Amino acid sequence: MNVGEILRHYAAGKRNFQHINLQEIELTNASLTGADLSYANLHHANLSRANLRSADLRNANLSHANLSGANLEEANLEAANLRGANLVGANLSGADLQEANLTQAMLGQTYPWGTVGADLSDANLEQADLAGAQLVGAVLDGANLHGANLNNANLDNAMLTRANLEQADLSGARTTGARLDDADLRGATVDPVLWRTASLVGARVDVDQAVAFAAAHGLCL
Amino acid sequence: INLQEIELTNASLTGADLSYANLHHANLSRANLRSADLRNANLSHANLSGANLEEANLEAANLRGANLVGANLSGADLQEANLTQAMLGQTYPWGTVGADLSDANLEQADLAGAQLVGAVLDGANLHGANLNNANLDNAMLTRANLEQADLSGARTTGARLDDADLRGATVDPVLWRTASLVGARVDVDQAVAFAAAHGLCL
Repeated sequence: MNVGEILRHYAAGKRNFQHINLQEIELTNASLTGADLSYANLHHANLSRANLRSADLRNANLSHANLSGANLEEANLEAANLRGANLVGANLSGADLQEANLTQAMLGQTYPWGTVGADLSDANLEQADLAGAQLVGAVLDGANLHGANLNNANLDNAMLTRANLEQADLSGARTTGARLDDADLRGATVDPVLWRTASLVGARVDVDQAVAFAAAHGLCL
Repeated sequence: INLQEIELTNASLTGADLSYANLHHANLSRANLRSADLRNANLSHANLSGANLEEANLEAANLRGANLVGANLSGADLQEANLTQAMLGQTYPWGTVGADLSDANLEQADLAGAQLVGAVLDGANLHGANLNNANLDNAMLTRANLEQADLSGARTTGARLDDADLRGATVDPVLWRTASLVGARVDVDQAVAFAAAHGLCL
């Protein structure tokens, strides 16, 4: 299936594209809201600025894809493979991404003139794998990363305020200038550097973690 | 013996056994009292500014309101002394001048309301000492034993407590945000308060 047809079928009103092969398709600025594209194959597909609001996308292959600036509001993406995808500036506000793969992925990018972060406000990221992902300046305000894997995640200038990070793995995570005000870090595994860098005014922490915060400032015990 | 109000400026009185004396308001400015037995002596409101007092046994002495600004007390036995309202330090327009209290034994001593601005208590023993509402602005309190001490209401802006030992002491949250504490030894309950002092919820 190619471009001139998948648009023709969307122009007719088809919403059932599940398991349909769509590798490397050119869909820049294409509007495809609501469409069931679950289990489909979008390996390396170009979806820059593609309006994909509330599209079913569970288990879909999206690795090494271009989704920068793409509207992904309320899209269901649980277990979808997004390894190495480009989401710099994309809006995934409130998307379901539980048990989804986001390793090596590009969510943020610092340019000389400023930082552009993808909007993940109140999004769901339970058991998600963002290991080695770059979330520079990414807006995760109010998101949920319960038990999520953030091993070696780049969180410079990220707004993780009001975030649920319980049972998360923030080891090797770069957290300079990261806002974690009123976050839930209970049970998470963070390096000592996080206690000295991320703003934690209001962060819910464990008794074990509070001491680690103190020991991270050179207090002997 | 009584020797109250006497004027011994720049006087050399080293090693003198002046125990149980009555030096109420005695001007002992710059008076060399090195290694002087002064235990249980009444020195309240006396002028001891600039006076050398190295290793002077001053235990149980009453120094309430005395002026020890710039005085040398390097290693004086002041355990269980009374030093309330004392002038141990002063911030002048050109700078702060504080008394040397290096390695001084202040065990169970009472410094309630004493002004220790810029005072050097490097490595001093202050076990169980009372520092209620004590002015510790820019005081050097490094390696100082502060076990079981009470620092409630104390002003600690710019105080250095690096390598100190605060285990057991009762301090206000403001201390955790104002004093340097690199290498300090604290409790589990204290280390949690240090985190609560910076805004973490439990």
